[PDB]
Amino acid sequence: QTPQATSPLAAWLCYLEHLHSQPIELGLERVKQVAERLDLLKPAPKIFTVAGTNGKGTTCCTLEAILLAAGLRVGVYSSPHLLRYTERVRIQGQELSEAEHSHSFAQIEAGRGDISLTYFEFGTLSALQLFKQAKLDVVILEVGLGGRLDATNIVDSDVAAITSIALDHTDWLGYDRESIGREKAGVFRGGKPAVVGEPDMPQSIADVAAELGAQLYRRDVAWKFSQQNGWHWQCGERQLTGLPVPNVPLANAATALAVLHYSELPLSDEAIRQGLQAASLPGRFQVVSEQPLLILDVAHNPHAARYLVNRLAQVIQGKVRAVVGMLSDKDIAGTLACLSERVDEWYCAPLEGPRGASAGQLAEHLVSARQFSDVETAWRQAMQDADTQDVVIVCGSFHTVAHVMAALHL
Ligand SMILES: Nc1ncnc2c1ncn2[C@@H]1O[C@H](COP(=O)(O)OP(=O)(O)NP(=O)(O)O)[C@@H](O)[C@H]1O
Ligand SMILES: [Mn+2]
Repeated sequence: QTPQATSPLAAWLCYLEHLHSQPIELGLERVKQVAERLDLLKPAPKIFTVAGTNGKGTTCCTLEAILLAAGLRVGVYSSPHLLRYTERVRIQGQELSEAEHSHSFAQIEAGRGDISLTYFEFGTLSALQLFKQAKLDVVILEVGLGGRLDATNIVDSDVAAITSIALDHTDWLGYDRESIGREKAGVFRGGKPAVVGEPDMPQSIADVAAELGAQLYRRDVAWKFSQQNGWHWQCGERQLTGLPVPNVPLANAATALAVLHYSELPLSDEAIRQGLQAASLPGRFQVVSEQPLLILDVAHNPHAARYLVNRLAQVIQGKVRAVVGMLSDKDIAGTLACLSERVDEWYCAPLEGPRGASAGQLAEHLVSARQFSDVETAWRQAMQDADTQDVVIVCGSFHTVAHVMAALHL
């Protein structure tokens, strides 16, 4: 049966998960016609759309922090979530109530008529509706997957960004950097800045930009940055020097400053520095504890692992103990392989559900590793073992981090 405005959010989620979307027509037409019936295409006068393999969420949160510190009204749509669906929509930096979501979903359901929608299209229309009612200055949309045919690409953005390009998957057709970049570049718009924060950009992105007439601004061509004792960013003759080091990856803060620069939004020095000092996201190199250092990071492909490994380097005797759980879909071998550079002891756990790999399915790739019943036990063991100079890193998937967030109820 169909949920109502007054139904709990869990009943909506249960309903959207059970949609029979296998046969529905591929492409933006369905979701776009629904958005048009409900007038949801312009949720705020200023819209930024952020695509990429890794770094979308922390880029959007840097933009968010800076824009809030400037006194603007801001909404962020993000995905996926760790513990609660309500993570996906922030207004003024904060989550909304379950009831606001149930009411917004009810409007979407009324307005779609007999037009079918997937889970993510439904969720994206609902976020647009929540932002529209909220009288916002800026809306930042994180792309769900790819871009081109992502539900968020029904909105025309004022600036679009690609944070990075890397492989997040295994046995896959046409699955190369060029193909990947091409999909992501479909969020670009004719006459609008297209920010690419990927330093090794595939040509297909320039091809798509040139075809649309977007203005491409690439890292290491139009703008750049480096770490110093803050860090520095440049776009042509504009320089922002001695910046505070944020609790997000530097590359993504840089892409975020590029987005803001080309947006030509007027923003103060103080907003930028305050936003940067406030920016962070749970599960993204999140230090949960010291002596021993406990870090949660949702890294789940080789590109993130490598970043992670470089990060663990610059927080260094002392051993590195990894609590890992991953999904079967992912490049488990590349990821583990990359992490093995700096990981000393392995604690492998299983993830629930169909997609979720077995502890042995993980250990299969590791010279030696201990195996466990659940993520929480693996994690609690690693913490027992930790000397005060050690590092315990929880990683491999959103779900692995979520268990410890939720076992820690943080
Ligand atoms: N520019 C980057 N380069 C390499 N790794 C990155 C980069 N940005 C983020 N990461 C890594 O990817 C993880 C996810 O960062 P995030 O900013 O949440 O990415 P995202 O694209 O939203 N994908 P997801 O985390 O699944 O929502 C981080 O914990 C890091 O492990
Ligand atoms: Mn994300």
